[PDB]
Amino acid sequence: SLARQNYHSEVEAAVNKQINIELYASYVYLSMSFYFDRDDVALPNIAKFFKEQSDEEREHATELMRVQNLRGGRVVLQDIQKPENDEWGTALKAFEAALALEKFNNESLLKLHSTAGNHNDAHLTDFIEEKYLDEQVKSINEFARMVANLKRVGPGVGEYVFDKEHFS
Amino acid sequence: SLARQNYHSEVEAAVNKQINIELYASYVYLSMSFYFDRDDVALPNIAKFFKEQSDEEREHATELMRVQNLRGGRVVLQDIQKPENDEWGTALKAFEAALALEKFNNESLLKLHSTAGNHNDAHLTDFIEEKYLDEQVKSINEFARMVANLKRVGPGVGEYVFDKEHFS
Amino acid sequence: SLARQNYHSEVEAAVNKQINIELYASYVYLSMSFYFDRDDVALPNIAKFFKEQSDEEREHATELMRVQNLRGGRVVLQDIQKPENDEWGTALKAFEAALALEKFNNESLLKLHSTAGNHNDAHLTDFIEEKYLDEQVKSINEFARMVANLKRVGPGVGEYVFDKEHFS
Amino acid sequence: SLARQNYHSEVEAAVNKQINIELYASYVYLSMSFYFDRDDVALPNIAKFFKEQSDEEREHATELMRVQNLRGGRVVLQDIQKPENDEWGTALKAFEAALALEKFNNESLLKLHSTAGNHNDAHLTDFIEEKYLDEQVKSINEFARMVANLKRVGPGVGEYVFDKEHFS
Amino acid sequence: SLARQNYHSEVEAAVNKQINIELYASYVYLSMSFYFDRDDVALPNIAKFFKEQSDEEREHATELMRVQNLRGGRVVLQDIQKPENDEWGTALKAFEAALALEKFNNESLLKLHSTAGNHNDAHLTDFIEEKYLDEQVKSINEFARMVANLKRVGPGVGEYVFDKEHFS
Amino acid sequence: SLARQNYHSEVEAAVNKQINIELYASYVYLSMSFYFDRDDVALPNIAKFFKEQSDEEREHATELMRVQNLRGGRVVLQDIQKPENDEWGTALKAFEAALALEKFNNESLLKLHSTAGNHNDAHLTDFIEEKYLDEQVKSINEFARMVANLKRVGPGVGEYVFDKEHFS
Amino acid sequence: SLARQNYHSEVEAAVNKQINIELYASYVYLSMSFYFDRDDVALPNIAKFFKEQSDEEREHATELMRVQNLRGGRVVLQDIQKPENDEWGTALKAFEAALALEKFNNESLLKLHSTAGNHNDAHLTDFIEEKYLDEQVKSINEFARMVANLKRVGPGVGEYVFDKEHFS
Ligand SMILES: [Fe+3]
Ligand SMILES: [Fe+3]
Ligand SMILES: [Fe+3]
Ligand SMILES: [Fe+3]
Ligand SMILES: [Fe+3]
Ligand SMILES: [Fe+3]
Ligand SMILES: [Fe+3]
Repeated sequence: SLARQNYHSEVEAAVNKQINIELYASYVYLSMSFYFDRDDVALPNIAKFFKEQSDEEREHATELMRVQNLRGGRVVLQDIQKPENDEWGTALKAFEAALALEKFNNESLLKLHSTAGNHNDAHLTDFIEEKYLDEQVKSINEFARMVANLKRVGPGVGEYVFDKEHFS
Repeated sequence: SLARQNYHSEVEAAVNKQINIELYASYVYLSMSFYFDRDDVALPNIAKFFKEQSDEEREHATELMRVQNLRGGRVVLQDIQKPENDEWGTALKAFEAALALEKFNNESLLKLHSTAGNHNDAHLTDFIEEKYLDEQVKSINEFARMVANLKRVGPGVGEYVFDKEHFS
Repeated sequence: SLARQNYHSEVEAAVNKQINIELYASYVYLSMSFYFDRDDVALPNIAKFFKEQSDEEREHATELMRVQNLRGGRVVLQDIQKPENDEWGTALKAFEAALALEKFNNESLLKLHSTAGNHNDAHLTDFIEEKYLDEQVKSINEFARMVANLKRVGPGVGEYVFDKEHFS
Repeated sequence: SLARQNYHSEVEAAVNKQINIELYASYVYLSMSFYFDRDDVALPNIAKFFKEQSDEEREHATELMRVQNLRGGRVVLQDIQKPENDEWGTALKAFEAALALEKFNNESLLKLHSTAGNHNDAHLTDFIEEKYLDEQVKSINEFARMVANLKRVGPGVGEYVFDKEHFS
Repeated sequence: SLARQNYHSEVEAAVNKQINIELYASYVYLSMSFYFDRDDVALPNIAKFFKEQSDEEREHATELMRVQNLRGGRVVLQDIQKPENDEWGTALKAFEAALALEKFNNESLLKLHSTAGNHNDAHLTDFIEEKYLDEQVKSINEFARMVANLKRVGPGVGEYVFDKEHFS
Repeated sequence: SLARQNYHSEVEAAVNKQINIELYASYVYLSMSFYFDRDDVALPNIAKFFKEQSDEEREHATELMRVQNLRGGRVVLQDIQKPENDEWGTALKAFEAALALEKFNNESLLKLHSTAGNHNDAHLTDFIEEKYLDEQVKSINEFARMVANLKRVGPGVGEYVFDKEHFS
Repeated sequence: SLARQNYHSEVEAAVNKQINIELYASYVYLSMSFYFDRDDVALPNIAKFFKEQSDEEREHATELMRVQNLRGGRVVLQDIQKPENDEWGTALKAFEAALALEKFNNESLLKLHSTAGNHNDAHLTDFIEEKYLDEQVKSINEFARMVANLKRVGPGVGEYVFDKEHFS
């Protein structure tokens, strides 16, 4: 790359790893979406929410692919591992699994941020802070609040009311 | 003050005391707001309501600071004491505490009104009646009605439904 | 599923296989997009086109996930295999690879259609015909015409002119 | 908190300390506002300006209360100390006191930022930089320029002209 | 300065150095603009682009002059050195020279950023990150992509087509 | 140049000299602008005015670069010398220095005009008359009138009133 | 003429000569236009451009007829000589011929201007400067740039691309 400057080989590799983690998260949320779309689950606002989260994670991945090229690194893709489960249980259990995924995503981003800082990559630490770290804290908070509300409403009519009210 | 007329030193002091009581109430409602904003409480319409009540109490304080100057008294501020609790329990318990605060505010305003009347301050008794006493009766009634409804809906899904319906 | 009717296990499995093939095609086009986005390739209308094709293939996958649920089948996801290449060569070679992918997709869809027909699944043969087979013929034709034009314009200024004119 | 991640108890405590400092600054500016509102001071654009600054400092406090909750910390409020003065002297002396308050606020924010950095809290260092440090530099600069202009215009007609022109 | 706080003399000097580098870059792009405006070169969209880049570099300089004043440093200007060349050769050669200038500007900014960080200047590291480092990475990438396209189109009709298409 | 006609080498050289003088004037006004932007000077309408004057002088330079190319001459740039001062004293002293600069610019333009006339360059004498000599007379008149008004208003409140009123 | 004042017979004659030269140039461009309109040449944007240039030269002639009458001179017309060529070769050859015509027109205008100046005709020297000399310098520059671009693009596809792009 004619452009590459202050962009360490270790940071380039760490960006490729993070691209795969974001695509994995996109795939988990796609699975959760179509689980809540099942004819025997049928919580459509939850299903729609997880499809939107799947789309957001795919955009997290593509913006890292864009910055990889911007800095003169090379995008190297890996297999996207299928999610841990085919079925996600109650709304409460699924949102608990989503919270765990968001915290895993955050640990991964903080590791990437650390690697960038270790190599004095002021451009990429700022990029990760501005475009990833604040959104990730807001997402973890959102999922923690939804878990609190799913515990509050309980199973049955509460789950129905949550689906009808929480996303409108 | 070139303006001061029929404005008793005792009434001036009582207005300064009431300014501090209104600021204290503002601080209690700010505390209640951010308690309902907690990731493990997560009742956002209740949180928003208490922030609006905090703003209203701060306006109660500043309008008394304005009338203090209007009458040629001197504003003398005191420490704003922190609220009695850091945590406010169930929605029902928090609204019961808010009702008790509103009735305390009302007793304080009626005392101020009495002091003004004892000194034949027709301007300030009218000011307190028009701008404070009617609003305070309406606020106490509002909180009593919300306590009745929080008892009616009960804990769990009822608390969620109250948050989603009561403020829209 | 309370809904499932005239929907054979062999057809359900074939729909899950096709979902994976569509997600794979989405991943190939994402790879091609970011290759043409490289600072040493820099053909942005080609890059944008392949991102649009990536989005389209993901929609092909999610519409099969949707019809799986409509028929009372159960979505079962597999790993999304990384593409065969990290780098895709000239515009001509990349569009030739895309054409090969589209013909592979079409063979896969015709196999799924055959399996549906073997089980007298009149709903799913019509669904595949209406929503997949005509779009797939149009996509193969589009790619064949783009290959003809990339051969016509040749390398260098022709590739630049193709990028500037072909997607306007 | 189900959300809390990479958020040290020392940083949580430092955020609570800063919340109190912002509320204190809000109270100082409310005092200055009603001083310039006095019937024997009567500089209404200065009074309005300090009320706006009071409102801004309360927003500084509530945004730190919000980020405390976002990170899964727990808001702990303390008494809001009354300002050092009841009366604030000339416009020049009041704006000099305000400048000193702003520099105190800035030292406090840089201490909080240092504590966050010591614990590798990349989210909170970015939050403080983006939402606090640039605004604080601009506020100190604004107050320094207003002090320069209040020295330039001098007492009497200059103070009147400053009030009429500086906030238009 | 009544405002100056956490602003080291070494950082103040480094900001004055960067102001001169930005003005130098503005002058180089003004030279390149009027070279492409020559009656025997006559590539007017390239000329207009370099005039826009000259204007942008002057804005880079004036925003550093502004932050120098915001922090209570003192602007000290130096001679603006004339560019290395009076004539810039082919479009390809001129865009290669511009890419080298942008990478020089970036190394200079990263040095300024390092100096600020060495003095724990959280305000100025964030200012440089937010307003300089991402724009500088995007500019280097833009110039690298234009060099790739000028190699692709070749001399003669390709240069003409690039001028007519690349800036539209 | 295929275009060059009735364009003497002495006139071409004199245009290059005038381009440098205009860029020098631009740099002086940029210095004066950021001097009035200082936190201890803080006359923002004067600062804005000098920034506009800096922009105008840069346009004077670029229009001479344009006419150099129109006549088939060749732009040759020289170093832009830093201004005589880092600090410009009172508003009155700065405007007196600006007036001296404008009269210097005018003497320089009349010398260029004389050189053009000596070589019977009817095109360039008309160009200098139409685009430079009348605006230069109006600029000198503007600065003389501002000096008269800065003497009238005197130091202190007068300087503040001039800043607030003269550019509105 | 009751109007004639400071208008020498030599200047009147020189204006009649220049009217004929402008009409001649109009006829040359009409010829070039219909040459590019030929069924075996077929460059329609070049054809349209030369028709516009023919119209402009006729306007140059009629404005000199108008000023002849304004000054109380008498218009005396001569034969309009047919152009030097019936056919104008390549686009490059035609634009080189046009450039030579424009420089001839300019020599003629400067000789007219000299004659006017020799008779102290301040009105007519100003008229020629304002309405003829700057337009003529801009026209020569335009033709020189078009010759540079026609050399750049070369014969064949380049000539086609020039016709399609240069006049839109
Ligand atoms: Fe993510
Ligand atoms: Fe109240
Ligand atoms: Fe497909
Ligand atoms: Fe603050
Ligand atoms: Fe720059
Ligand atoms: Fe000038
Ligand atoms: Fe003419």
